[PDB]
Amino acid sequence: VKKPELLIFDVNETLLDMGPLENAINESLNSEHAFSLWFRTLLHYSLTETLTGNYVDFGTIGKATLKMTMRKFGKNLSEDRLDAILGNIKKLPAHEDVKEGLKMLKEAQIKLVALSNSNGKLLNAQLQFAGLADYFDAIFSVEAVGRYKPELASYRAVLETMKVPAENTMMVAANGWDILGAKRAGLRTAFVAREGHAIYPLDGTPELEAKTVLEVARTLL
Amino acid sequence: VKKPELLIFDVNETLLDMGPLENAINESLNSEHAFSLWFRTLLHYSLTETLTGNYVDFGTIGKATLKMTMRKFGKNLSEDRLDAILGNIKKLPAHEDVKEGLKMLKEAQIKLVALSNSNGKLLNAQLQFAGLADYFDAIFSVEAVGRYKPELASYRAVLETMKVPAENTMMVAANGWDILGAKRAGLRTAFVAREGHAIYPLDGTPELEAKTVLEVARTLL
Repeated sequence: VKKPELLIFDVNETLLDMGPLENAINESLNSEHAFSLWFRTLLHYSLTETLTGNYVDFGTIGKATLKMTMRKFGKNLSEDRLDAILGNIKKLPAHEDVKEGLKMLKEAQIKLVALSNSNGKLLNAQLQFAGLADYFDAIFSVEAVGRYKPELASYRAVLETMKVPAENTMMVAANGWDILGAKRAGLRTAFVAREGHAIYPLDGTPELEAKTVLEVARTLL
Repeated sequence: VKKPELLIFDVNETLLDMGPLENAINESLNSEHAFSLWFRTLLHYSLTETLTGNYVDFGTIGKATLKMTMRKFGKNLSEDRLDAILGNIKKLPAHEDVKEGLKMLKEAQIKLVALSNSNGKLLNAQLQFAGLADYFDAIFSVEAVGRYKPELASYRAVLETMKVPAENTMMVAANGWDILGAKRAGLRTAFVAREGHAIYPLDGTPELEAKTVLEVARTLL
């Protein structure tokens, strides 16, 4: 297996453990499925904004979709409490396997960049809290392209900025849709089979599948 | 209020009761939230397909996204089972208020059209079964425009075809994103406040809010 010159990592879920946010939403709305439905609504409306020719920072869409989601569960939380629950987006620790995996990949002289739906400032706060900022040569926000993943221009902007062609770049994501987008932008793909995440069965099969970022690092080395 | 020259109706929720499909899924996966998560996942991947320069018929994405969703509820349904559950999409009855609402509007000499994410064949089958086909002068599928709602091109393709200007056309939809889409394409919006549907808080407020299609028809007349 040929080594990629450049690795692009999804941040939310792929690298960051959503637990603190997932638990805060699930227990405030009194359901294990509350977080899943909200996040999928957030991702849906993020793609709605892009297809309607508009951009809204991820945090803002998050708050709007959380207000919509809380009503389906019969709850009506105060704005103080919504802000407190969302605040957990900035306090997501790294998955236990990521730091070893990244250390291994950076040591093998592979360029490591992040590409997140989070706006520039949120992405910085997220990676500083988890202590992952120093592993990456560059951190790309969709603010820095105007359009949410998995729009093809998001991946291609990272390629042309890092001066690495598509065929020498591998996308690392825990999201079927992020695999699908990268794959259609010409990139190699590594799916991180984190709990409660599936491969998109309609031509969304990645080049590699592994259970942790460490496992992805090992398979490439 | 001004009487619109053209009314565009969302089909899958605004007119058709999802009951049979919602109950088939929630039973099979053993959760009252399984339908919500799956359908949101279906819509998410539909916009993912459009943003990655591809089209897949609505039925196919529904099956793929159901295989993804069932795993997240710890079930493993057989293909026979999946096809039986998904078969319900063709057997959705109209909401009680619809036929009376549509008749009232048709008598007022207002051009009525449907715009659905369902492919042409499926959309024809759905409206025949619900006995709603004869109420519409034309039925637009996203197949007949290449791109899923709420992409602005989908609504404008209806305006130009029906020879009606954007300001004389009103979109009727139970979906916050379908209101947002139509609003930003320059159309008038009527939100049908069906159970478990919210308005998108970020500039997604419609011109009219009513509870049934019948209530919409009464408000316009």
